[PDB]
Amino acid sequence: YNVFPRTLKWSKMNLTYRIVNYTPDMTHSEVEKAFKKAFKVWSDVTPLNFTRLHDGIADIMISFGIKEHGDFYPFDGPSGLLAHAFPPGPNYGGDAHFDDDETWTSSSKGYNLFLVAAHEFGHSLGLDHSKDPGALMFPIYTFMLPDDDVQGIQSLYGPG
Amino acid sequence: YNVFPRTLKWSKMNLTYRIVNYTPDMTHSEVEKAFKKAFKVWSDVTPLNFTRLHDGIADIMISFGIKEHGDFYPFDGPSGLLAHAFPPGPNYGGDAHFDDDETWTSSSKGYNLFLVAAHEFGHSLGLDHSKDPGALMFPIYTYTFMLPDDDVQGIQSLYGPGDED
Ligand SMILES: CNC(=O)[C@@H](NC(=O)c1ccc(-c2ccc(NC(=O)c3cc4ccccc4o3)cc2)o1)C1CCCCC1
Ligand SMILES: [Ca+2]
Ligand SMILES: [Ca+2]
Ligand SMILES: [Ca+2]
Ligand SMILES: [Ca+2]
Ligand SMILES: [Ca+2]
Ligand SMILES: [Ca+2]
Ligand SMILES: [Zn+2]
Ligand SMILES: [Zn+2]
Ligand SMILES: [Zn+2]
Ligand SMILES: [Zn+2]
Repeated sequence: YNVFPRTLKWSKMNLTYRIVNYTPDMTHSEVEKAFKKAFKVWSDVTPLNFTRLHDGIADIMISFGIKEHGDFYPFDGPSGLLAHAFPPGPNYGGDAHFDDDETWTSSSKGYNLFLVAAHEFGHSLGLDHSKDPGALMFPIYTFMLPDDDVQGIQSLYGPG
Repeated sequence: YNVFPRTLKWSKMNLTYRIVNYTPDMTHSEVEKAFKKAFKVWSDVTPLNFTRLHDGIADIMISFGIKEHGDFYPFDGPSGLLAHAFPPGPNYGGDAHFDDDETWTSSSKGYNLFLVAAHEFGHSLGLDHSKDPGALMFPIYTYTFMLPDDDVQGIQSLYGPGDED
């Protein structure tokens, strides 16, 4: 028999990401900085490293989109699903999509992009949802990575 | 804190299924009996329970369709691909699609909906294809039922035996 193995985690410690498109809600600069920040969250506590490609195929393809945007996990206008990301793996694995019918903001007026991104980037790293309300990976939107997550990611990749 | 499951599988033992529409070939009753039986193949050897919803959103949506029907895998007219289903996961995860350009039957002539369904639902639960030419999860259709042991050992690695009697 065969089942569908899951890529529990990335093989390599060096990962590439590409920001394909941009929300109208923040400067390009602010966006790039929000993601660099969201990757630092997990690079700080693991051997993991993130470098950004400007073209071509990357391990973590980041995009913004609305409704149906090419994977049949369609978004839903404003409110509700803020974003989503695929677990570690080839092809689609690791990719992060952000519902561009939400208002992304580099602060509090809307959903802070960096916060949501850092959350999503755990899903890209193999992290599942947490039930600890203090955990970044808690499903509900609300910087120091909480021990709950530090333990979760380290359990996979180890410390730095 | 939580980490992703080693393999694709359902997080809960209680799963829901909905027959979204029906094929013209067989009656509503034949279609529901074939699917109920198809599900029982798998619940009989695991702790899984399958409940049917008449409307709404189930873990496993079942529908019949032709050519392009709402995903990346269009059907192709008669013969060729008979059907397919997606592995466990959100949205269309676990959903099974049957090509309505085929002839579906509860007998031998045509394609036996029960047998194809049994195989497809295997997919819905996280089984891929076997290499054993006598495994239910063998990719190629053959008419004949006792669930082969490669399939049993396959599903139990995923969800355990349930009650072993
Ligand atoms: C005509 N077109 C096809 O067949 C294409 N098939 C499909 O799309 C497809 C979907 C599901 C099946 C299928 C295959 C085997 C069985 N189980 C059994 O037939 C079975 C019955 C049985 C009874 C006792 C023990 C073991 C058993 O196994 C049940 C269903 O086939 C396929 C062809 C091959 C390449 C890809 C495209
Ligand atoms: Ca939304
Ligand atoms: Ca990718
Ligand atoms: Ca907007
Ligand atoms: Ca066909
Ligand atoms: Ca589904
Ligand atoms: Ca038909
Ligand atoms: Zn998407
Ligand atoms: Zn999440
Ligand atoms: Zn389909
Ligand atoms: Zn198959």
